[PDB]
Amino acid sequence: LGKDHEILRRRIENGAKELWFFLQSELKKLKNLEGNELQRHADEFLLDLGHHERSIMTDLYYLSQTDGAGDWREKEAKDLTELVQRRITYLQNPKDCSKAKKLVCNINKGCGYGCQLHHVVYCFMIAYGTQRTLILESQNWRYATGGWETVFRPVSETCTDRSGISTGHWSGEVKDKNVQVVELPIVDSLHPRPPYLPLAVPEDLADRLVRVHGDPAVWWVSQFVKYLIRPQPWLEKEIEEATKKLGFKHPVIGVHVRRTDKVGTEAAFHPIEEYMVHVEEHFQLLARRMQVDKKRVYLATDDPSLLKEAKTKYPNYEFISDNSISWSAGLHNRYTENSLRGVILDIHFLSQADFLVCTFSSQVCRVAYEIMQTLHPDASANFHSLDDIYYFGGQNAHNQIAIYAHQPRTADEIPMEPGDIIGVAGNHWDGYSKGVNRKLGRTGLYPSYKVREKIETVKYPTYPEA
Amino acid sequence: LGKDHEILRRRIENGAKELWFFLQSELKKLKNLEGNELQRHADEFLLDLGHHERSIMTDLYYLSQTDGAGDWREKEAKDLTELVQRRITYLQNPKDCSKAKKLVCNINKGCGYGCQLHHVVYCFMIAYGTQRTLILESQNWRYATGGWETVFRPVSETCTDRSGISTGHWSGEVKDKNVQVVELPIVDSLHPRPPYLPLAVPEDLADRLVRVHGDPAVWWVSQFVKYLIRPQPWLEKEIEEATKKLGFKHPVIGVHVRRTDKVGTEAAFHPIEEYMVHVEEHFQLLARRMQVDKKRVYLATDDPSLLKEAKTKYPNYEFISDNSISWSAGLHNRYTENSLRGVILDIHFLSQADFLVCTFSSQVCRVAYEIMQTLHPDASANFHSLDDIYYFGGQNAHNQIAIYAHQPRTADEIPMEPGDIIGVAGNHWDGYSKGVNRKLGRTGLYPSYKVREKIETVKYPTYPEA
Ligand SMILES: *[C@@H]1O[C@H](CO)[C@@H](O[C@@H]2O[C@H](CO)[C@@H](O[C@@H]3O[C@H](CO[C@H]4O[C@H](CO)[C@@H](O)[C@H](O)[C@@H]4O[C@@H]4O[C@H](CO)[C@@H](O)[C@H](O)[C@H]4NC(C)=O)[C@@H](O)[C@H](O[C@H]4O[C@H](CO)[C@@H](O[C@@H]5O[C@H](CO)[C@@H](O)[C@H](O)[C@H]5NC(C)=O)[C@H](O)[C@@H]4O[C@@H]4O[C@H](CO)[C@@H](O)[C@H](O)[C@H]4NC(C)=O)[C@@H]3O)[C@H](O)[C@H]2NC(C)=O)[C@H](O)[C@H]1NC(C)=O
Ligand SMILES: *[C@@H]1O[C@H](CO)[C@@H](O[C@@H]2O[C@H](CO)[C@@H](O[C@@H]3O[C@H](CO[C@H]4O[C@H](CO)[C@@H](O)[C@H](O)[C@@H]4O[C@@H]4O[C@H](CO)[C@@H](O)[C@H](O)[C@H]4NC(C)=O)[C@@H](O)[C@H](O[C@H]4O[C@H](CO)[C@@H](O[C@@H]5O[C@H](CO)[C@@H](O)[C@H](O)[C@H]5NC(C)=O)[C@H](O)[C@@H]4O[C@@H]4O[C@H](CO)[C@@H](O)[C@H](O)[C@H]4NC(C)=O)[C@@H]3O)[C@H](O)[C@H]2NC(C)=O)[C@H](O)[C@H]1NC(C)=O
Ligand SMILES: Nc1nc2c(ncn2[C@@H]2O[C@H](COP(=O)(O)OP(=O)(O)O)[C@@H](O)[C@H]2O)c(=O)[nH]1
Ligand SMILES: Nc1nc2c(ncn2[C@@H]2O[C@H](COP(=O)(O)OP(=O)(O)O)[C@@H](O)[C@H]2O)c(=O)[nH]1
Ligand SMILES: [Cl-]
Ligand SMILES: [Cl-]
Ligand SMILES: [Cl-]
Ligand SMILES: [Cl-]
Ligand SMILES: [Cl-]
Ligand SMILES: [Cl-]
Ligand SMILES: [Cl-]
Ligand SMILES: [Cl-]
Ligand SMILES: [Cl-]
Ligand SMILES: [Cl-]
Ligand SMILES: [Cl-]
Ligand SMILES: [Cl-]
Ligand SMILES: [Cl-]
Repeated sequence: LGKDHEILRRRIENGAKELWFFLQSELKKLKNLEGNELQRHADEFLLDLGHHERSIMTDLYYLSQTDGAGDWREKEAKDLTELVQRRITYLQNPKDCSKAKKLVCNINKGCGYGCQLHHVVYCFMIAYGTQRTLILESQNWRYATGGWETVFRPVSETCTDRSGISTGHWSGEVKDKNVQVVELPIVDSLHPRPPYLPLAVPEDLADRLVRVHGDPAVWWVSQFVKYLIRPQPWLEKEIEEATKKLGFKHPVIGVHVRRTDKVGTEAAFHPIEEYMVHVEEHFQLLARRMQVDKKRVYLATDDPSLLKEAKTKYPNYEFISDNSISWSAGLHNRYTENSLRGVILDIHFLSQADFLVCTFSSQVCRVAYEIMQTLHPDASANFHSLDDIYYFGGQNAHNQIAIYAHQPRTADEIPMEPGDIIGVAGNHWDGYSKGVNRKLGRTGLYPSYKVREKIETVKYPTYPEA
Repeated sequence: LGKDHEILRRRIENGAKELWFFLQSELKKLKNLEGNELQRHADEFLLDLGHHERSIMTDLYYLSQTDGAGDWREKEAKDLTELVQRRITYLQNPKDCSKAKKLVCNINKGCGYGCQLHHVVYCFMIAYGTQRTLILESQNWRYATGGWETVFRPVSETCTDRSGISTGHWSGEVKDKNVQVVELPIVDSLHPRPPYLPLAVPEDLADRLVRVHGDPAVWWVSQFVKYLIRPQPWLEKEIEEATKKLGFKHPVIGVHVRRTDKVGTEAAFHPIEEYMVHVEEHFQLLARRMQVDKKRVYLATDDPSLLKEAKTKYPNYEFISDNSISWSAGLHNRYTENSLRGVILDIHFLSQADFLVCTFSSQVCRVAYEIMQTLHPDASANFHSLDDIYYFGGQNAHNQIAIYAHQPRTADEIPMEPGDIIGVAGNHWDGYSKGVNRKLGRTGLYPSYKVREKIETVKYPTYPEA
């Protein structure tokens, strides 16, 4: 038993004890206040609580690294990623391409870059589940009509040709067992749905994944994102060079302010301050554990006016941004190679930051977060997102299990019993989530701490030949 | 690296994260309320916060046990105490008692039983440090003119006689190096002071103790209490008998309400309710982890009126008490053998409880708390005390170290910089403590979480011969 482990655990315990003593002390005081004195005092309370909370959180972090837990998790995360990448590659490069089973995916989904990247990921996962080599057709890709190889390495070295002795539009893994080439539709109209979808992870990796990663769902998705966006030689140079021209050095917090056409239709408008509170709050967290010389925010946005506004409102922050990329993402010029390379770099630097603040309603941010999973052992927690929790457009039902019972205080809350299964609609980031208790078919709010994430598994192939 | 360990660590992180989301949300709501509506809501807040916090504490308890941490901690705590007991016994039992170095301690200090026991502990500790066998003179003991052996086995089987070729009153370990038998005075007039006092622990055990125990000072003191209170056969039988007759079964929470003469001069009067909140809060905690069939409180008091009052106010709690022991402790009849038997038994059952609630200003509670240390691996946190932090009457300076800087918000607070040394006067159990910042010599309040306990060591002998 390790001595730092025990000292840390004991300080995390006592930190909560003093936080609770303090909570009681100051709430009893607040009950007897009014007006300006109540607001002054409640605001000071929150300041003090913030620093308290950040000290507990910092101690928990150290606990996560002590006793070589840091070394081990990294080692084990590396071995897992190498294994899945070895299996994906093995699958993607059959010896005999004319005689290989194939899954044909077409990149031209009527949406944006991240929505399309995710369509190729969803295709890729099903190809991995069905043991079919992925044939990505990318001619006339609206962003770069040259095709996928304009920016990224092709998904296969040996098998890029979609030909075979029998081809058919998908109809089930059972029905298609002897169709050589299967054309796969977008998840929005897939029928029947195979088991090889998010957020389920492979049965065979699941135990190892839970030991290491806080959200094995995102980790599994990220494995295909990683392989896909393997970059062309010139793109690797463009990214490396742009890293130099921009002042991009860690410690940096990545921020994605998505506006333009998303507002109103798929997500809300959020002011810059709504993002920057988490940025400052999480620089404060970082500063408790390392030296923070200047507070750098990498700012990815499609509002070109934002950069000037942000710099004036936050004069202590160095803002790293490529405002001309921001202009390139405006709609009049959005679907062009110049813009595509723009969003690929913005997403890159987002994924590379130490922490991410954004809206998970955007496919752009979600990909940044997915790519982030591949650059650390467990980067599952590295975001204070503003609206949706994580999801994979097309996933199966996202379920939780209640672990503590809850009795509804108002009519807007649902009751929970331990074991009850709750499908979550979202987290409100106020201590409550919204969801349906499937047992009683009632929808409402429940205290977010009272549920446990239900990890789902699938019997995927294990490709032992790699 | 362990899987239950990692799931647990992440839920403590996530549970604390949701607690902060909740704290921010509901405090912002409170800022805009008035009077009765503010009070309704603030009280509901506190109710919810309690259960949130108790869930975090429960996961922290479980983390304390996973990966066999529990099993190992017990074994190591067992090995330590067996070693210290083997060393004390060796010292107390020379082969030639006529030629042994001896330290003469006199039990009849002008105070009560616990204060006298603690005087004998201080003598024992100094005798251990100087390698002198403890000769405990106890005739005319105010509690039992029969002597120490009225209740307890003698502190030595071979060496109980105080004779030697040179005897003298203490004058320092260096000056007395060749006086065979040294008479030790009460700590109140010990001069010079030797290094062998609380709250310092032996140099060689300090690393092993910190791996195991949350308050190594108490663990070291309890080691001597343990050796001291080995009871005579009738008393051992009396304890077993009273255990059956009172119906003492775990889960039981010990409560010690000290009143009579202690009020006004040495401590405050506290209503039964001030104790019973911590009792319920902690049965609520226990109930989160085990079955609580009946809520048992063991009640030690010198107020014989309390038992009837308590039973009436708390009709859900089974009160295990010996009201006549409460009567035997009354002022007019306190210093007799039957009374001494009362307090010894009251202290026994207190130490035996799953948790202790009391005033540490009373030596009676402190002795129970010290004895409690020898019945569990780390039982240092098993109290929600009502005034003083733990201390040993006569001790050296109790120092903490500031670990996070603090700037004083009002005039009652002291400033701290990390590394600053804080002499602690006590904890207010409201999130603040009182103390002196020695570097700048200022006295005041500081947030209790911003300090770290300063463990002090002393080079004690190691008695290789056992
Ligand atoms: C055409 O273009 C687009 C690309 O731009 C292509 O991409 C698709 O675009 C949409 C929009 O982004 C994506 O839909 C989103 O899905 C989110 C995930 O939903 C699934 O999982 C959820 C939890 O993680 C769970 O809540 C859902 O039940 C759902 O899970 C489904 O479950 C089934 C089993 O039960 C499975 O079999 C299904 O497969 C599975 N479904 C999916 C999608 O896989 C979802 O959370 C998100 O909803 C939020 O945002 C909605 C706005 O789009 C909002 O709608 C508003 O609702 C309110 C009241 O309900 C109403 O007053 C208002 O007027 C509505 N606004 C509009 C315009 O509809 C939702 O209510 C919901 O709100 C969120 O609520 C939570 C909790 O309160 C908050 O924490 C949060 O703040 C809040 N979010 C926001 C920002 O408002 C949304 O539906 C889709 O995933 C994506 N698809 C793909 C495949 O990538 C599209 O594919 C292109 N089409 C074609 C033909 O190619
Ligand atoms: C006669 O019989 C008695 C048996 O009872 C024998 O035993 C002695 O009994 C007394 C009282 O029962 C014990 O006194 C207590 O000492 C506690 C420890 O003091 C040491 O450690 C402190 C930090 O923990 C440190 O700050 C102290 O100065 C001291 O540390 C010293 O350090 C020195 C180096 O600088 C060393 O060289 C010394 O060796 C070492 N000294 C000692 C004493 O060991 C102490 O915590 C405790 O103080 C609290 O309780 C007081 C009441 O007893 C309370 O008094 C009030 O003071 C305010 C202003 O200060 C005054 O206006 C008011 O009138 C007083 N009110 C009352 C109720 O009387 C103190 O304020 C203090 O308050 C505590 O404050 C914190 C935070 O503010 C709260 O969390 C807490 O609730 C609160 N406590 C209470 C109960 O209110 C007390 O002084 C004594 O230790 C013990 N000595 C021994 C050696 O056994 C005695 O031996 C017999 N004598 C003879 C002739 O045989
Ligand atoms: N370079 C850049 N482009 C963006 C940004 N936000 C949106 N875009 C552009 O808008 C498209 C958004 O489409 P999509 O990937 O489907 O994400 P979503 O509409 O926000 O859910 C991206 O592919 C980019 O062309 C940004 O922050 N930086
Ligand atoms: N049996 C019994 N005796 C008590 C109790 N509380 C106080 N006394 C008596 O009062 C004495 C108080 O002396 P002491 O040990 O110095 O404790 P203190 O005065 O509270 O610090 C005890 O030793 C007992 O004689 C109690 O709960 N049970
Ligand atoms: Cl092959
Ligand atoms: Cl299928
Ligand atoms: Cl760097
Ligand atoms: Cl600023
Ligand atoms: Cl499960
Ligand atoms: Cl399956
Ligand atoms: Cl395990
Ligand atoms: Cl040992
Ligand atoms: Cl000897
Ligand atoms: Cl007397
Ligand atoms: Cl000395
Ligand atoms: Cl006997
Ligand atoms: Cl029992």
